[PDB]
Formats: sequence, C-alpha cells, structure tokens
Amino acid sequence: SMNPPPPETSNPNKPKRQTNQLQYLLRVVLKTLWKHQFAWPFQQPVDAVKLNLPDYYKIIKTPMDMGTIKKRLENNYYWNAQECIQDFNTMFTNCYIYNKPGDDIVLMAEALEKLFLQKINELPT
Ligand SMILES: Cn1cc(-c2ccc(C(=O)Nc3ccccc3N)nc2)c2cc[nH]c2c1=O
Repeated sequence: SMNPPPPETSNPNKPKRQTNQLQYLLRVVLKTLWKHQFAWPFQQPVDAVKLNLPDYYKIIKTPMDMGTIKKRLENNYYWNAQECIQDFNTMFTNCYIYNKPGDDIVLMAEALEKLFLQKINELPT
C-alpha cells in the first residue's frame, strides 16, 4: 500500500526509568497538545491511502505523529527528553515539508507548534 507499518512504540530491552522531564513531556506537553481542537489530524499516522496522498511517504522519510509519541511516552520508550522533543519536531517538520505554506493543515500545525514551544520553554532542567 501507500502506508508503511506504524512506528514502534515500545522498547522491550530498555529498562524502565521515570524522569521529571519525561513526566512533564507526557503530562504537560503531550496532554496540552492532545486536547487542542487542532490535534486530531496529528493523533495517528498519516493514512496516505485514504487521504489520497500518493507521494507522502516518498517525501516523508521519517513518519511521526502524536499518537506514536503518546504511546512512546506511556511505554517509557524514550531514554531522555531530547529524544521525545526530536519526535515532536519531526512531526512538525513533516507537515511543513510536505504541505504547501498556508494550507489549513499547516495553520493547524503552526498553532500546535507554538503551544509546544511555549511548554518546552518551561521544561524542568
Ligand atoms: C499530518 N497531516 C494530516 C493530514 C490529515 C489527517 C487526517 C485527516 C482526516 O481524517 N480527515 C477527515 C476529515 C473529515 C472526515 C473524514 C476524514 N478522513 N485529514 C488530514 C493531512 C492531509 C494532508 N496533509 C496532511 C498532513 O500533513
């Protein structure tokens, strides 16, 4: 099909360890973006088949979405906060490199990214 397998969300050989920053990323950053009214197109991998975007996965080499990020956090997949922040950045980058500037989806991503950056600027050190 046009769709790859979804990204892995668990890391079985990784030991489970909580950190203040990972708690913040799940319970402040992800939670705030997830509840936002513009979150829904980002809550699951892009279905290029059903959306009829045949070139999506030609352009996007590293698929990423907030559902994957949520499950990675809930499964303690990330070793540190920077890995999680990278996934958020990749999700936004994908939207901005595939869609045309000013598209509704781009406006929705920009609103979410502003909120993300606002919350990331209060991440505990
Ligand atoms: C990250 N991302 C996401 C999307 C995206 C994802 C899901 C839906 C959706 O389910 N809409 C929908 C609305 C109402 C009824 C049924 C359906 N199916 N729409 C858009 C997209 C489209 C072009 N580009 C993107 C894009 O970059």
